[PDB]
Amino acid sequence: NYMNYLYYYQNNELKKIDSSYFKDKYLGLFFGASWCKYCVTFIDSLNIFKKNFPNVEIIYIPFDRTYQEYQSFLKNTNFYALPFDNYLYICKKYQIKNLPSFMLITPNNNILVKDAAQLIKTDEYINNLKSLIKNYIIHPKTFQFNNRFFDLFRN
Repeated sequence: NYMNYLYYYQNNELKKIDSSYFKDKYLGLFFGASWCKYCVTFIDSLNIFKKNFPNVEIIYIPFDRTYQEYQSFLKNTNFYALPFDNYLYICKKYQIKNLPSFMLITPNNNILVKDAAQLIKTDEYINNLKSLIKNYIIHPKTFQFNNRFFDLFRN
């Protein structure tokens, strides 16, 4: 069993969502931490991104020291998030240097834009990205129990 639930805040309650919800969706993997000053700044770029690409689900991959930092971060954003844990193995799989990082993922787990944090910080990208998404043709992929995250995060 791997990564059965993700989490979010709604109605002043911490809530869970079955990870099967994310099947067949484009994803934006946001690696960050509440203690990382540039990660907090990056939220402003992510919010512009989301309005222009509303079908992309933003997922917070956390590197907070404490659970209470994590809860604060989840509350102040409205993002979905992995459960609070140690995710350095995800950094290792994709050879992630620093925080913040932001990867765009297609519905079959293939990477659309690996270095998307630097792209969306140029603040002049919407037109190329829209044509990129238009021109990249996707072959769907099924996963057991409609859970894509073992393939995405583990070997």
